[PDB]
Amino acid sequence: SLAHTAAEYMLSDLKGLRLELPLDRIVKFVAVGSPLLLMSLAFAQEFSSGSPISCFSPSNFSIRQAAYVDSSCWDSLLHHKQDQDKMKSLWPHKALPYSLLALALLMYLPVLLWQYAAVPALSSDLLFIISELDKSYNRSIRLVQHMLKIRQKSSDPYVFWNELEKARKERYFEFPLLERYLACKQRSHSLVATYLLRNSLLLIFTSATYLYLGHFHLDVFFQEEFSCSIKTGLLSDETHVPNLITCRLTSLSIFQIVSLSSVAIYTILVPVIIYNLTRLCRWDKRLLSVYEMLPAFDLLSRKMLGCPINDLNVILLFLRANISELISFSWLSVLCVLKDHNIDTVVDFMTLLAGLEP
Amino acid sequence: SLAHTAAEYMLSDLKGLRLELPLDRIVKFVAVGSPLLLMSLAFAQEFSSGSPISCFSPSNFSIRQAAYVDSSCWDSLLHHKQDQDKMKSLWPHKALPYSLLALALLMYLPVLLWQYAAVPALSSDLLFIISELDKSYNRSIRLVQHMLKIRQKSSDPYVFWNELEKARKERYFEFPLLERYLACKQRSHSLVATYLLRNSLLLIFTSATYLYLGHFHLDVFFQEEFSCSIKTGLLSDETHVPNLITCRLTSLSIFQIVSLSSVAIYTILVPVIIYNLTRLCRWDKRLLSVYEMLPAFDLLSRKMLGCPINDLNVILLFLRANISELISFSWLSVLCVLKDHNIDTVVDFMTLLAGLEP
Amino acid sequence: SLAHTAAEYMLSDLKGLRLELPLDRIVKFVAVGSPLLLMSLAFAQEFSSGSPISCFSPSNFSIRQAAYVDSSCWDSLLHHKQDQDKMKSLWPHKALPYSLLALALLMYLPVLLWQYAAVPALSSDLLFIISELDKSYNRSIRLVQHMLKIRQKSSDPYVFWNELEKARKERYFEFPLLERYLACKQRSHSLVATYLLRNSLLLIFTSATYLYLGHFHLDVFFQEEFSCSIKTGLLSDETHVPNLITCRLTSLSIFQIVSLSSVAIYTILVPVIIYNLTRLCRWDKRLLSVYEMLPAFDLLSRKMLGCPINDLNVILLFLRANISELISFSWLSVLCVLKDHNIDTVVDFMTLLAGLEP
Amino acid sequence: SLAHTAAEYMLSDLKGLRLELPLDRIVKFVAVGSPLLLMSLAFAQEFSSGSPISCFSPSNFSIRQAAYVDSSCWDSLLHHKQDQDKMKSLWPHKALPYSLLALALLMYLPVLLWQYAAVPALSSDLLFIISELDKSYNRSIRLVQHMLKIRQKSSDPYVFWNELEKARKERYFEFPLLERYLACKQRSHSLVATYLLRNSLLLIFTSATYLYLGHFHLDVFFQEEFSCSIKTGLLSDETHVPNLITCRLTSLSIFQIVSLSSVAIYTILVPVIIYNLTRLCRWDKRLLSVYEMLPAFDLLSRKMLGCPINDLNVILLFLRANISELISFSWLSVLCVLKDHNIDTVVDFMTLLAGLEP
Amino acid sequence: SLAHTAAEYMLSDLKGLRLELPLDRIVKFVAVGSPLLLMSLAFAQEFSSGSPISCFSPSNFSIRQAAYVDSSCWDSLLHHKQDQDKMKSLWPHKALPYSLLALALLMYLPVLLWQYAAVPALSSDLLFIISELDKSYNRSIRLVQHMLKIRQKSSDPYVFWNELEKARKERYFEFPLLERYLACKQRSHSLVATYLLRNSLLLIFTSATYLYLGHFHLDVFFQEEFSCSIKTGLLSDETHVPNLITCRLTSLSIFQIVSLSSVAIYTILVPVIIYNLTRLCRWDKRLLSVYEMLPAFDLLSRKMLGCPINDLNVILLFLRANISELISFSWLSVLCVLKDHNIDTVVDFMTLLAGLEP
Repeated sequence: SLAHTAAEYMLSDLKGLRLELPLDRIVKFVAVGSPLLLMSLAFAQEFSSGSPISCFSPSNFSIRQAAYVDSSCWDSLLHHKQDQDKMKSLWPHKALPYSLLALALLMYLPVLLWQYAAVPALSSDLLFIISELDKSYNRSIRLVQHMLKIRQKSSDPYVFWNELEKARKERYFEFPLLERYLACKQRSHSLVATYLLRNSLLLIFTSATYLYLGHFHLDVFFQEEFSCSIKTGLLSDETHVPNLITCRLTSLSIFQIVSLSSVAIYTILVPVIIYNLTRLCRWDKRLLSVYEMLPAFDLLSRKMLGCPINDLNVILLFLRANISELISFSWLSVLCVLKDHNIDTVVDFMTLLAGLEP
Repeated sequence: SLAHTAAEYMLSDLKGLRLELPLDRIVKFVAVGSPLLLMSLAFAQEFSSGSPISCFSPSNFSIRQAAYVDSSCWDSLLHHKQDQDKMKSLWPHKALPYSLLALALLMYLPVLLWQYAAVPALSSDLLFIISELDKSYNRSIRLVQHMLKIRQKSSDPYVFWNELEKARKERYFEFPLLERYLACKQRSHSLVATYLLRNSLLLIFTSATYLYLGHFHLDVFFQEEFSCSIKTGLLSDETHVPNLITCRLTSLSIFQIVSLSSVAIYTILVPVIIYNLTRLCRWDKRLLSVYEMLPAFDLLSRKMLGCPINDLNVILLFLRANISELISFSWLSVLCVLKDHNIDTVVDFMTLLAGLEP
Repeated sequence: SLAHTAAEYMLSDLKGLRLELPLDRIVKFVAVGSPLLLMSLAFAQEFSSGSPISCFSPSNFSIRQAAYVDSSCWDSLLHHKQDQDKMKSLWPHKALPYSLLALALLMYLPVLLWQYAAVPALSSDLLFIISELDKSYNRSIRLVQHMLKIRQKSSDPYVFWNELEKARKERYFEFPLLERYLACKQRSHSLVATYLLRNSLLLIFTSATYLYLGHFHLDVFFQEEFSCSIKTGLLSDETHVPNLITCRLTSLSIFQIVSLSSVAIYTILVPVIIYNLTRLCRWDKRLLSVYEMLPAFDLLSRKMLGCPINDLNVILLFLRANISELISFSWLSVLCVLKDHNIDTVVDFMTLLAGLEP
Repeated sequence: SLAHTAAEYMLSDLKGLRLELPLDRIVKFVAVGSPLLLMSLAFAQEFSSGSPISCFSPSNFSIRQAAYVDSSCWDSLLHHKQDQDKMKSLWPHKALPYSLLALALLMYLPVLLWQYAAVPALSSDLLFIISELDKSYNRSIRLVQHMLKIRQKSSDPYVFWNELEKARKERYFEFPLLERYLACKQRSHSLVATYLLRNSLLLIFTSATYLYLGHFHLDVFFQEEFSCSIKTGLLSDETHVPNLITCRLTSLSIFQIVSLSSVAIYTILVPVIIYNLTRLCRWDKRLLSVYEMLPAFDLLSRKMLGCPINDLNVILLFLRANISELISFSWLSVLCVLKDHNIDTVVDFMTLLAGLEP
Repeated sequence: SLAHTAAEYMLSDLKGLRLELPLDRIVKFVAVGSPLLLMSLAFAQEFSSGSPISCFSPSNFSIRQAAYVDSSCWDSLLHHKQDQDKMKSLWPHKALPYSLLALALLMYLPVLLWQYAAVPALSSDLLFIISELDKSYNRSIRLVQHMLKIRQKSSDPYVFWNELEKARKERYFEFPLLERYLACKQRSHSLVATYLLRNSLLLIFTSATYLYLGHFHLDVFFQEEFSCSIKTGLLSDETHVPNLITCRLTSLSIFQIVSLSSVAIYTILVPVIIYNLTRLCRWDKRLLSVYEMLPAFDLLSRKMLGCPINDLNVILLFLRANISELISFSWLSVLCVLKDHNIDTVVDFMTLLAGLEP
């Protein structure tokens, strides 16, 4: 089947960066491979259909004449009802595999759009910001370790409340380039639009699938028998039956099961995309408490104001997923004992200096 | 068959950590691959079914008419019993492969939940704790070897009973960061809930399988013949039999064997998951005797009090499985001659110093 | 099928250079693999045709005589209409796979032409220009860093407005070979012609496909029945039917669907190639503002005059796609905070010196 | 067939240790792969069965009626003997492949039990003991080479009979940790039980196979013809034969040959497992003569007393198989010229010092 | 089919040298793989022939008798025309795949001849000449850089017109071995004959293909019906038809299409080989202007006189294709600004010294 090769080529799982969130990957997998799995199950493996149509031809007919009768009604699915002559067609039965392949191809467009229009710029931003952030370790322990060593040599105001301004507001404790980079990227609105487009396309395609199933299916759903006509052409001047009644659709059960599964999977999938869309509607301040003390990480939490729909929100969203790679997968994560500014001033008297690598 | 590919993709057997216990791996294997094996055996290989239904049509019928009769009763499995007209359906015979595939997919959900919601945090905790514990070797032999060297130079109270406090309660013999990490992690209850959910989902799915087999099977279990109707539509105005009696289900034996195997395997599997759940209901103190003397390992055995349902219990459970990697796969394991505090005070007069690497 | 192997061999995705733009790659993929996919779908997988023709032979005929009748009409598709004796042929039905393969082979010619007649010279140009451009980093920060260090030691005209000529017009700040290379290559018109030929060939082939579909198809499009003759030779002296009426074409639906898909895909593809052609009709000056200050990059923006149809335009087009490799994927890209010469004179007081690697 | 994949996955042939004896590997191979080979031969390759049942239906019957008769008797194997109405079933003919697969799966349980419950502890023991034993080379040639160098400088009692106590009972010639390890593991009885269970399970499964073949086979062994009934249901009110006599089992020869091969292979296999069990009933003292002189190897031969059913016996059994890896695959093995304590005292005057590496 | 394996084995695309020109590779590909592709298309994939002959046997005949009639006429293709008894044979229909395979094998002979009789000597010459030529870089910039450094220190005749003879005619500026090698190789005529043979063989084989198609085809081209005889032997004394008229050739369309494609492809291919032959009829002096100034490259352009049919012509032809490998893929190619000896004397005042690697 073409489903196996289609799943092999498309939907197949810099140099270290994570440019896709896990939930987006799960959504893409279950939205692209599901129609391929349905197509593979419906027209291969278990249910060897043989012919999808059976005909009750007269016993006078030969084998080849019966084959002609049953071969010319599969490609001309028309119920010649006696109710004038409203010849209802049953084309979805013939078109189902085409529709499944088309849906599988359609669901892959937002992935390509994201990969082509948003990955490179986001990768550049992530690389620059990570390279600037990894310099923040030896700037609070290799620079502010002469804070407690001096603390024991004096008492109160001029040893721990008048030195946090002469040292924090110092040249080696400042990141002027990164602050400007973040301020400029907060104004931008380019990469935030690709996210919204990528989610809205999936919503629109789900709506189109619902419309297709509700308009074309759900009408020929309990119909398994139709009467055709053979003498509608050059065979009209022949002595045989004008209505070859009772052609039976053999694969109606597969039709119904595929339709129901297609409805259920996308109904389950709908709220996840809405949650993904709403992820960008708020400023995430879960760990802002520990960020505002570190030198470089203070700028990340400083610029959380106004409308949260910006490029900075997307950059932060993709940065928290990469902040656990190998080097920030350290003291930063180990700083879980510092979440319990009066008490906060004295609580860090042990942890920061004891978190050193050696 | 799709069973081979499904087993190839799913259920297919950081950088050194063991994040899954062997019993969980065995349970997952025998709970996911068993329905796939049943599906592969039932509808391939040995028993080439051909058609799952046979019909005794009149000899007047042609070959194509007999094919029509036997093709229109497989998709319309309805026993037209004379007992009004309670047309009992035999749909499980047609739905069995669907059900097996659905069960195989359903049993894979807890694995994904564990891999997505609990693996990263547990990996971080394990990495930090292992890195902190590996420093405990050169802190009891490279720090307390001037304990027996001094012991021979003096006698009793001030050489082996008044020095175990000036040296044990010393700066280089203390781990203040790890103690706080463990104290804070004992309060947490986040990673303990994923374990319980992962086991309870398997229990619930087993219960659902029992309900499905007891309600839909076990009724059509000894029934192998049914009488159908063909003149229930456009063929009603025709001169042939109005009850095509004795349609025989050819694959009844496979049905029965698959049902019995499905019952037996999960009945055997049930108590293992309960044992896995109850593993977390107690404080495991098997080797606490040897832990309480080592500097860093004393903290692990100190915090064993109160309710055992914590994050510390899960972390300890996963730590004992990794404590035999390559470096703790040493003296710690070799300390099996120290399990036989009066006698304990003097028993270690040989082993600890003789366990040195050179 | 041959479609799978054809897609495997052709259309299968120095040492670092990008010699093909992403849009060209997408166009080539969707223009070459689409007929192969149509051929694979139409004559394999889902629709097992069997025989593409059915015949209603008399019941007196044997099985072998009926096979003879239906086999001698597939290779002699001629409608013996009674309207003199205008025997209309239906050869496109027989020729469709041949035509699809021919179209797939035809669409691959411009790719070969570009790969054989334009890749090596462009690669040489790109290598030389990139090697010359990578020397521009340590010529504005390692050469003009004694510009602000001197700026604080003096005031105005002779420290920042009379030194930008004694240093910019200096031997170490000049690239005389690269300027001559660019001036000579602006006059050339060789590699610019291959681009135009590569696009025009695709346009011409699309026009030919439209002509083929409009002349040969669209006439036999709703015709599914034709009456043939068998007694047109050595069988003329025999007692059987002189017009074997009602031969039916079984695969008419596949014919129609393939024709419609072929029309739609190329109609969608047409404007992209026109956009690619018009990309070369203008001087792209998006980032010329930041180019004119850097030493080596000033020459690239200086030579933007006159007719834009040159070799320099193509070289620049392929250079902007490679300017983000690993080393220019640096300060150059990070210089996004310098896009907001009065203000421009003083705005760069921070960024250029702060963009240093250490 | 599933036999090929089953043999590929299971039964498929630290970092240097040998944790399985060759005889155990041979037994496992010939006990697991033999039923798989029988299944592959019986139901594939050479003997293409087609249908395992043939029926002599009346000539009045149609093709489909004959197919119905022969299809409804394979799933209802019941001999309607006239001798009341003892309908003997012939279900083993239908169940043979299931039984072969079940036996192949059953024979794999002891392998899993050994791999899961005994391999890690034995690996730890072997690693520690090998690391301790590899230190014994430079302790009898690099420590007792000042024994013959001094021997030529003196005469008799105080040069070769009064120095073998001041040097053998010396600190550098003692292994106090390994002696305690061996003394403690001689008391243990944990890993010795897994060996016995692994062998007893194979014996029990062989007994079960014998019971199965003697009870269910050997009764339907020379029976190839049975008379069935079709009018035992909804077909009872029909005019045709009430006893469709002479259904013939086509594959009786394969049945007999498979049964005989299954009997013979396991009958041949039985004594090997008994020999493996009895291997642990004695203290192996084949090379104890040369062990008792080497410093570290003296402890291995010292602790051979009392009941031989211990953990030390299993450890020694697995140690002799690994004592020829690369480094003990040396002088130890080359010491075959020292097997011919009066003569023994003087015989080693050449070999030990001449066995040096340079 | 054997076509796939034949294309896999033959026609499948030192250590750096290019011993085949691109046009020769294209010609070989399109001349060898084209008959293989035609054979694959004609007798596989799309057009499943079944039987290439159909017979209109009398209805009295059985199925086996009709099979006998149609099986004994495929191997005895003889038209028993009534026009004496000129039994025309139609053997090309039966021989077409043999002929295609033979043509594919025949077209591969010149490739083998070139690979066996000309590749090694040409490789040796190319290696020696390239190794001698790569020494020419540090002999005009590392040897004649004291030409402009001295030029500024003097004026005219004895600084730039009397020093170009004392330095150019110097020992370190001479290549006496390479000149003798080229002078000797210009006299040789061995490797030039293999080129001519390789092209003439292809021309002769194309002529043979034309003769074969014009003599054996083109006569049985519109003939699709022939009358055979069966009573031409032991069946002559039987009561049935003496002329089994109207045997029909089913695959006539494939015959015609294959013949036309074979004609067209080789007609298109003919002029390319003539162009390849005429490539050696002239001295290529496109870049001789820049060659005559470089020390070692002067000898290459000096020896261009007399008849151009030599070994030197072939060596130069294969040398220009390799002159862009990695090291001559440098200044030599970059010297494109020096093509615009009065002006030539002064034009090189910039480029040669500025083309240095650092």
